[PDB]
Amino acid sequence: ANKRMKVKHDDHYELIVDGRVYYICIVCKRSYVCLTSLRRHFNIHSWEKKYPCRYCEKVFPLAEYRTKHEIHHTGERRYQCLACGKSFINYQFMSSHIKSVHSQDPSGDSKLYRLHPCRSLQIRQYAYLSDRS
DNA sequence: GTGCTTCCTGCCAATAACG
DNA sequence: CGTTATTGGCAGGAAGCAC
Ligand SMILES: [Zn+2]
Ligand SMILES: [Zn+2]
Ligand SMILES: [Zn+2]
Repeated sequence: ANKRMKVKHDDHYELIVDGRVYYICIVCKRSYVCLTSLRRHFNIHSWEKKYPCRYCEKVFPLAEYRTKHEIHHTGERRYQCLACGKSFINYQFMSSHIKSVHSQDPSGDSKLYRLHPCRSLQIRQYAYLSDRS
């Protein structure tokens, strides 16, 4: 067991721009609009927590970067098109497909795709993957 | 330039600590 | 369920690598 603490540290600095408070990493002076985003980033400098793969000996500095890489190892077709029903492994291939085949914008107000949960590997499952209508 | 893969980062929900 | 602190999954393209 360890003694819990509820304190901040000098691992960043604040910079006010156009009224907005930004948070900046001390090492590389990268700016962030959210502290949550900054904390995620600082793990790339500290290497306090490693995120090693299962199928190879590779290590990532972020949990989500590992997960997305492992989705490419397993081949989980998360993104399904709704126009032609075709399934894709990530957003980048899906967007390219919808543009080249259907000549439509998935970031528009049509919504021509649906996201299915990942079952090939273990992750937290948001209630919008479970069932939405 | 075309094609494959990983990185960036605000946004949002989930986890943990304390009541 | 209400605050404080961090994890870490999502959208969507830019950047890097291969040709
Ligand atoms: Zn930094
Ligand atoms: Zn791997
Ligand atoms: Zn389609």
